[PDB]
Amino acid sequence: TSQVRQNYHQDSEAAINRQINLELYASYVYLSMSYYFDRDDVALKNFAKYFLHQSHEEREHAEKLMKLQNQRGGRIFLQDIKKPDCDDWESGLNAMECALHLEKNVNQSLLELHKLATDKNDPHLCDFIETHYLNEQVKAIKELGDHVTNLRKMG
Amino acid sequence: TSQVRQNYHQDSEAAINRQINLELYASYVYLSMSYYFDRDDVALKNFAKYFLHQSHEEREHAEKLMKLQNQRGGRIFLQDIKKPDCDDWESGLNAMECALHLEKNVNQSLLELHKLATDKNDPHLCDFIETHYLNEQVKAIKELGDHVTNLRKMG
Amino acid sequence: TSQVRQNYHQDSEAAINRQINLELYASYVYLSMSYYFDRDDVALKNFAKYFLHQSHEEREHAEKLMKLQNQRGGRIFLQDIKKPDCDDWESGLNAMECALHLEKNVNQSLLELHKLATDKNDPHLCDFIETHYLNEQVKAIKELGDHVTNLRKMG
Amino acid sequence: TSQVRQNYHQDSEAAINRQINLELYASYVYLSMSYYFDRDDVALKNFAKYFLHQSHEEREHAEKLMKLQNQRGGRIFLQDIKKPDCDDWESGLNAMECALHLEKNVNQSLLELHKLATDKNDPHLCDFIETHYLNEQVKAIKELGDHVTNLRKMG
Amino acid sequence: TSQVRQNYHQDSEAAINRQINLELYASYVYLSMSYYFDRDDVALKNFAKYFLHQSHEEREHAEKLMKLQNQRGGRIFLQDIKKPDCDDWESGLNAMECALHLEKNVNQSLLELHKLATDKNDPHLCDFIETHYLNEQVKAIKELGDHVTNLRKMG
Amino acid sequence: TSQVRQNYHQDSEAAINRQINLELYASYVYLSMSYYFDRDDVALKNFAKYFLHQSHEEREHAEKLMKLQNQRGGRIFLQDIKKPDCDDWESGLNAMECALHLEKNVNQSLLELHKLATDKNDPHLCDFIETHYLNEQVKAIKELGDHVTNLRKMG
Repeated sequence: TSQVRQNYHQDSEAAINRQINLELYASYVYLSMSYYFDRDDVALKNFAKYFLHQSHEEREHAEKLMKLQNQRGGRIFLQDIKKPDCDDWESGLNAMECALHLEKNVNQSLLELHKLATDKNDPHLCDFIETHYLNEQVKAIKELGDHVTNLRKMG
Repeated sequence: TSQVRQNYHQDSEAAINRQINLELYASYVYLSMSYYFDRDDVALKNFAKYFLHQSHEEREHAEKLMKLQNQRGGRIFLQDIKKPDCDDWESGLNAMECALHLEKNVNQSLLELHKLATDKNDPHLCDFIETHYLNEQVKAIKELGDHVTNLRKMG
Repeated sequence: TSQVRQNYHQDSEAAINRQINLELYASYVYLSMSYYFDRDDVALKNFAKYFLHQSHEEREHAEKLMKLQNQRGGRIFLQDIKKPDCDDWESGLNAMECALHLEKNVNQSLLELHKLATDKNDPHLCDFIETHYLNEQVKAIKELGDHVTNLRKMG
Repeated sequence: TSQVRQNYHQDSEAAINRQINLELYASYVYLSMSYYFDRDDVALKNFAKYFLHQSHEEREHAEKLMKLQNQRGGRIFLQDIKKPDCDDWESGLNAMECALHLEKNVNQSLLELHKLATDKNDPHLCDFIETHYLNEQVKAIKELGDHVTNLRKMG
Repeated sequence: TSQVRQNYHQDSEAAINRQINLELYASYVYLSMSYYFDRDDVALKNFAKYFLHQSHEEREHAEKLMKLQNQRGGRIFLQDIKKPDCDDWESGLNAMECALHLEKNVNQSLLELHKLATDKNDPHLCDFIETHYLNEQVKAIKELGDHVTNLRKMG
Repeated sequence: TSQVRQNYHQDSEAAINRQINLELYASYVYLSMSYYFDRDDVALKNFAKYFLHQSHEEREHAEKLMKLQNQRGGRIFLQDIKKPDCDDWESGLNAMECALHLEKNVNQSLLELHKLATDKNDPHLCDFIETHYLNEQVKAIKELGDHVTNLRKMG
């Protein structure tokens, strides 16, 4: 048992490891999109530059959950990172609409992690999710949702 | 159903609309006070300048709840704004003491809105009230409460 | 009777109160439009930013008529502010065309207020409307009228 | 009853006074350590300068709970501050390891105060502990814990 | 016996420890006054800011006697710090008049400590009290004495 | 067939995809080391900061081979990224010595890719490996090799 470990439960530890894998899988899906629009027969460089910055910010989210794991006295266990589902995309609208399906699966998983910390009476872990994760998932879904609107009215 | 709507309940939506009406009613009560002290037979211009800034800050609170309504996928419904209860005030003490009765009705209504979000398991809506609304209602009541003290000493 | 009251008629006083209510109703119609274009399925942020500045300038017009009421020795009487007529708008053209119908009702009401001050021989009240209100209603109608033209060409 | 007192319970008031005494006892334990390493036969001035800054920061924590007591309408009751348990320390490792035992007793007591505010439905008092106290009890224990590691490696 | 200890008597050592306790008791009496005037029904913030700076300067006096104890080869022994005598004060005059009774008990105790060092032929300890302590007790009593005068002529 | 594709062979294409997977596997091994030295019972923060910068530079190597794939008219195919072999490390010497075993497997694989481009007569692909990859693998192995020497002298 670690010397810094206090009010920290084995079930909350295992669920922080599943969230680290899910942020590393999303950083590697935005990387596959950024080099689709970089091709010669696609050639949209405003989308290629947009998803490359989304890939660098999803890695900073994972490193922030790894720093918390050590800071509370837990042990990190890393797993494989699966390849994305889709090799090539139809258009720039089909990519924004699947990037929206992804952010809603990441937000959904942060909500059961908050319901787990509340049931185990872990005040520090609840305030870390609210202060950091939950507020940008609402700003990101709102920003992707109104790109999907503008790209449908251009056909 | 909106494309950005997730973990958002119809009862929490209707209660954000009642709080928007209550912030717009308070911005219009502080406006009626600012032009009472601007009269010729009252002529207190430190109170006229004080309540005019309180009227501009109460609308920024309402516009912040309107931006949240759209950001979570809800629909805003606006109602009438009633006229205040009092046309003219006795003195500068009677105005500070009714401005204190008002801030305690606004704070009371934010507390049942927090108890509603907690019962519906809405982590994002709880942290938005705590981070923004509840801390400024405690600082405002404490500041109005010790003006009422200094104005009683002066008769 | 006030000590500053001179050449000021009871009928001109009551008509300045009806113009204050009509400027506060228009500031709250431009506020309802600004948060229509802020939705997820509308998502036009050049119109959302345009009507939010029109809402802040319509309240400075009302505060300027409240300062005149006190400065001439009259008493302000505030009424209810009714909800707008339309909850949601068809498009960005239908909003510019109703914002034009509104500015022509505000301009029409300033013309009966000028004909009243002229019949009561009130030189100061006539020059206050000409110098402030009437010149900005002609520039605003001319600017809204040629947005309606450009938005019809684009279909 | 105070004029600013709202949604504030007698049991939550008494527990804020016990936390003020516990922060003032810890500021006076770090003061006794800072002048142990300042002796002639000890003479470690990097430890003397380290614990003197920890003593000044523990008093700012107590003054922040005294300002909250007045701001919510409660009354402060001060008690005696006991002398520390240990007059002199064996080495610099024995002092870091007892300073770690202390921070875990301060953190443990903040967790029972959060469970009390949650049972009494006091949203403002919960967010004040999370935003201020709970996050640097975790940063402080993590920083003291890895000094204890480096000082064991050096014998 | 310390290696730096010279011309230093056991009776002069014990009396420097009683003066350290008396400076720490006075720093904690000025802290209780600073949060009396911070209440809602008292609300004098020029007195609250005045006694908070007097509390920070009384601790610097105690840390200066702790540095001297080590520098001459003596050993510090810390005791309990008793709670003040008075929980709440009548007015701002009753607080200035008790703060004057306190400074005259601190000054009286420095005079018996100077008579002890002179009887034991300790030149360094006499010049440390004269250069530091005795001149500031005469300036402080003179400054508190003429606040008590101005607050009586205001009733 | 792409419109930009010239003097580019299907065997050289498949071997650039295997090198992209091998750079992404190495960026994720240096990430697992950086959070080993960040633990509470390890607590070496000069090694934690060293391997975190090695993880960011291995990702820039992979993005540079992805940009070349598109620029020559090839198609990127991404695979899974395996978990590293070792969960925790014995010491700081055992980590430097395995980081050296890794750089020699990356350098070995770049040499078979240069022998393939030379056999297929692809001048552009040979000069891209020499100018970018091969010179940094010799500087990195030389720098890791003389850390392993200094860490053995210290036991």
